[PDB]
Amino acid sequence: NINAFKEAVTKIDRVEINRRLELAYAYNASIAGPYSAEQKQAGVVEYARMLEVKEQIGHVIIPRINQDIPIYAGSAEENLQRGVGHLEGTSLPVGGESTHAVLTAHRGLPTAKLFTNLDKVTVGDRFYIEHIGGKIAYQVDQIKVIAPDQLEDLYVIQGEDHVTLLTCTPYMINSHRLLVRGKRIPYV
Repeated sequence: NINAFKEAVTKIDRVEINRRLELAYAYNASIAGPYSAEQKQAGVVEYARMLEVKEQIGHVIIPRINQDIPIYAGSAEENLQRGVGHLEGTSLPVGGESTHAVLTAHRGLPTAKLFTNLDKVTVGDRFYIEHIGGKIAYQVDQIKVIAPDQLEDLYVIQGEDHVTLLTCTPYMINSHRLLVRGKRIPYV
């Protein structure tokens, strides 16, 4: 599955990756606000389309917790049951200045690890998004537990490239959301 996305990515043309990535970037620009309103909007359409079809965005590798979880567009349960749901209204995890991808995954499901261990992720820890365009790396710069009412941490920090691995916390209780935010680092 982390293969059936790797295989599905290789299997698709650079041009198509770019168009989708660029739809991702435009999606991100419109999230964040380089891209025209129309491409922004197309980016929104593509996200929405990715949303509609619960498209796999890729997968987030979190070395710390040995998680390599498929990311799907949308925080729909049907994604959250399968792996990481990219949070709607959130930058697609394609990196970029002023992208903030929020990748939500359950802090565990029955048998299913998912983000159950996100709490072990430690500032400085890295995690990576493999999206259709490749792997990008984040280093957690901020682990935050916030009430689930709090959105502010999930918005694009302009200038910044973040991906917050978002889960519910405390484990099991899920009162709060654990935001493990990675700041884009160079992928090595």
